[PDB]
Amino acid sequence: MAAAAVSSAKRSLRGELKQRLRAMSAEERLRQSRVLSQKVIAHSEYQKSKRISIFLSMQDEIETEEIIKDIFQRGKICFIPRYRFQSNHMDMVRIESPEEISLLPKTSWNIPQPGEGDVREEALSTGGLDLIFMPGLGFDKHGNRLGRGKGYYDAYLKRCLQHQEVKPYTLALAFKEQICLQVPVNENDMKVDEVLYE
Ligand SMILES: [Mg+2]
Ligand SMILES: [Mg+2]
Ligand SMILES: [Mg+2]
Ligand SMILES: [Mg+2]
Ligand SMILES: [Mg+2]
Ligand SMILES: [Mg+2]
Ligand SMILES: [Mg+2]
Ligand SMILES: [Mg+2]
Ligand SMILES: [Mg+2]
Ligand SMILES: [Mg+2]
Ligand SMILES: [Mg+2]
Ligand SMILES: [Mg+2]
Ligand code: NI
Ligand code: NI
Ligand code: NI
Repeated sequence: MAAAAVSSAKRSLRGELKQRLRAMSAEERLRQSRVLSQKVIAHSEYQKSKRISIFLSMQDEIETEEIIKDIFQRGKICFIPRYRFQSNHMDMVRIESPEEISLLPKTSWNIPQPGEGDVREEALSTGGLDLIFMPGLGFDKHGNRLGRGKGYYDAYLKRCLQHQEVKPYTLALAFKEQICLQVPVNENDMKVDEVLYE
């Protein structure tokens, strides 16, 4: 019953967060995205990181395009999510340029990811990750994260705590609108090291 009461709060907050996000102008999204991009490029953990995981942005997410360009300009090794829609399973798969993203097939969420027969280098098979940019519907200032309900990123973060002597740095990119007072969590949810916004 306590488990269910947590899920209910998470579900209620998602709907509340999604309404706010849907109500944002396209040009305001692009604006905070530009503010976060510049903040990320200045960020010391980003500048030091050599192997990176970043997400490809949905319409209700901070746009990562300018970050991805910077990543490749600085010769960083770039990995992106490849979701296995059957379960809460994802890997991080290597892409070799920003332009490759444009030719990839898309999922039912209209997000690019290498297809089923496209054999990719997975981050955890070649040394893990220094830095993971974390998407999500909401974050609080304690680093608690509210995902979309599937727990892909919670599960993946636990996997990185195998393989890696030193865990990845986890950097969430959030609209000011996604910043919450209290994000409902259970013992299974994974905090992020830092939430960027403004
Ligand atoms: Mg690092
Ligand atoms: Mg956007
Ligand atoms: Mg699938
Ligand atoms: Mg992997
Ligand atoms: Mg390739
Ligand atoms: Mg496509
Ligand atoms: Mg996984
Ligand atoms: Mg709140
Ligand atoms: Mg979570
Ligand atoms: Mg937590
Ligand atoms: Mg923090
Ligand atoms: Mg701030
Ligand atoms: Ni897999
Ligand atoms: Ni190659
Ligand atoms: Ni608090």
